[PDB]
Amino acid sequence: FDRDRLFSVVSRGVPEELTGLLEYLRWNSKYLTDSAYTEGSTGKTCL
Repeated sequence: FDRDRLFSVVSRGVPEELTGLLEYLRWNSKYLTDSAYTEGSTGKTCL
């Protein structure tokens, strides 16, 4: 469903707010290694 590979398509194209991102699936792995570090493919800050 919410693949972590999708980073430039979830909200970087259209200005809107949606849930189901980051910790939607495999929350343990994200907490272990993807704690705000894999966002934007480890770079390309969205803010």
